[PDB]
Amino acid sequence: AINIALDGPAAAGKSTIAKRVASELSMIYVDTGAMYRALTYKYLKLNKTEDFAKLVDQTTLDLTYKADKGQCVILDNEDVTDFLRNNDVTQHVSYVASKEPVRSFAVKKQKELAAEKGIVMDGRDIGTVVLPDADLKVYMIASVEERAERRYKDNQLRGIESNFEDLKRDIEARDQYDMNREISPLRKADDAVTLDTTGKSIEEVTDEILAMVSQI
Ligand SMILES: Nc1ccn([C@@H]2O[C@H](COP(=O)(O)O)[C@@H](O)[C@H]2O)c(=O)n1
Repeated sequence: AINIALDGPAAAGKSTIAKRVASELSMIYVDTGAMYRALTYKYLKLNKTEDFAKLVDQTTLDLTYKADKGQCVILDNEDVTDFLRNNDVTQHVSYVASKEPVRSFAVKKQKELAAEKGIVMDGRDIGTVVLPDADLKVYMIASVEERAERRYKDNQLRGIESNFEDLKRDIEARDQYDMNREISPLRKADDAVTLDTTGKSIEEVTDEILAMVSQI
């Protein structure tokens, strides 16, 4: 029974890696970003309301998992899993995630999900705020250019055309906003281990994290 915190900037690979690791350790992967994006989706639907307390009050949000253990986001009884990226949500999520009522709502749900351990949770404030007692806290990093290029490649693959410069600029802007916001900004926990993903296979990084897991 262990919990693994995986924090890092945008397009750092986190979700990918978190899936593999969870798989190999027969654990469940929780993508917290999906939660903030779902709430941002609701925000857009509500004409970008500034009343986040009310938004959260009048919203139900559950994370569920399929056969392949893939995470599904159920917002107000609708599966919005496939509408949280490569669209306007990405451009507004940092702003919405900076709001107190939003973070309080999401964090409480995230802790409930990890109460019985067995969770590999990725995000920005997992090792610092959500799972301060996680058995392993990893802080994934890579250069903006590295991350931009990897996102670009992925996109071209997935059948999504994207402009490299825009991708890099948006990634930089999101990371900057997330690192400077007043509440639970993205930052390395004192007991976290830095892990550079640059020039490393999706497998290599998974192996490294597993290596650390075996030590505890
Ligand atoms: N644990 C988390 C996960 C995501 N977030 C917010 O959600 C956004 C989307 O994160 P992902 O790109 O990881 O999907 C981040 O840029 C950040 O603003 C957060 O503030 N804390």
